[PDB]
Amino acid sequence: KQSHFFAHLSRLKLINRWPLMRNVRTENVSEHSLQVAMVAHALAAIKNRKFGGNVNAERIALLAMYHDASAVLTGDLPTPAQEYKAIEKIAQQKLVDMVPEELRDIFAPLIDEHAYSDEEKSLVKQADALCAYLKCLEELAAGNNEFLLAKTRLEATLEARRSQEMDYFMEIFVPSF
Amino acid sequence: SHFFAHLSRLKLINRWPLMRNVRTENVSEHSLQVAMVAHALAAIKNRKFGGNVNAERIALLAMYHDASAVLTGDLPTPIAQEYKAIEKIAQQKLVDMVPEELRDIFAPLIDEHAYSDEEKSLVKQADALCAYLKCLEELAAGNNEFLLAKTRLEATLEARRSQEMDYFMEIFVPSF
Ligand SMILES: Nc1ncnc2c1ncn2[C@H]1C[C@H](O)[C@@H](COP(=O)(O)O)O1
Ligand SMILES: Nc1ncnc2c1ncn2[C@H]1C[C@H](O)[C@@H](COP(=O)(O)O)O1
Ligand SMILES: [Co+2]
Ligand SMILES: [Co+2]
Repeated sequence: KQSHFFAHLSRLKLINRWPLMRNVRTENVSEHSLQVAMVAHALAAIKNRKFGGNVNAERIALLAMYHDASAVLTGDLPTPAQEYKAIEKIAQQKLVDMVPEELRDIFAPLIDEHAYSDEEKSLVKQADALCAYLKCLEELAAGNNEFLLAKTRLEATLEARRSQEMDYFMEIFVPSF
Repeated sequence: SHFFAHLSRLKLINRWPLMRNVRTENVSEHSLQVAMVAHALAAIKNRKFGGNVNAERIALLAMYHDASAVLTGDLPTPIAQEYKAIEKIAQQKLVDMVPEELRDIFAPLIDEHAYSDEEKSLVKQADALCAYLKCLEELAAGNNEFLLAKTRLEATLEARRSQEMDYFMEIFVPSF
């Protein structure tokens, strides 16, 4: 009768990120996911507006809201391979199976990373790395040089995932960090 | 633009200040939760109750519904002009930070002036449910300071009641 779906989702704010490092301020997956949603939405809208995009930006926000949701079952694994992809995908399916059946098909394509189109997938992973970068920028602005190397390698991930909408974002929103 | 700079501060603004909290909730956590609950409410409406709402728009509006808090701090629900007044001021201050070329995209999200009636309703249902869920968490943890607020908000839920909420309450809430 009842679904534990939201009780489990409610746990996201307990799962802390960047564990291998001293954090001036602990970020949890809840804070992370909202920032990714906001950035991923901003990036989609920019693409649409200036760069010929035709992506559903509202949808992209909702995918970003959910992109790390399976952490409530697995915990957070620090980035630094095929097996983790495994558990995570098992974890995402288990979450999906908690949703009442009559709603399953609304939630499955938000939770299950297989469902992301090529362009949705790009935008969300660009937002994710941005947000990870912005974290490094915050920590460093606080004097915390443990995020130094993480900054550098994230600069590599960003250039790999480079786009016009990312360049706009960087030049326009990031320097204030 | 300092806009995204200032949005990243949502995580800094703490809710339920008048009270001891077993766990401190910030606006960033609340907003994600309201967005998730409000999307579900919308999708429940559409799927079970003949709704024709855009649940994704509703999620996006919910993400931004307390965004101006980063300029004002949180403002406890017990004058009501005084808070509604600072509110409009802060929203516009956040709006004027957005690059002009993108302002039309973010302004409606920040200033909330163009919510349909059903969207106002859904997001507010979701905001009160989340406040209620917080009470339930706190009370489970043995925090009796939220007992009063739990009873306040049951009335708030009753007044905003709907078939969607009734579904969510029956299906998702008791697990809390
Ligand atoms: N370079 C580096 N070192 C240590 N931890 C890192 C690094 N980059 C990201 N992360 C962390 C942030 C989260 O704790 C987890 C997954 O990040 P997500 O980006 O959400 O998958 O890995
Ligand atoms: N009954 C009661 N007592 C004390 N504080 C309360 C009460 N109800 C809500 N709140 C608080 C929770 C937030 O800190 C703020 C506005 O949140 P909003 O997003 O507008 O719910 O008001
Ligand atoms: Co992430
Ligand atoms: Co709210």
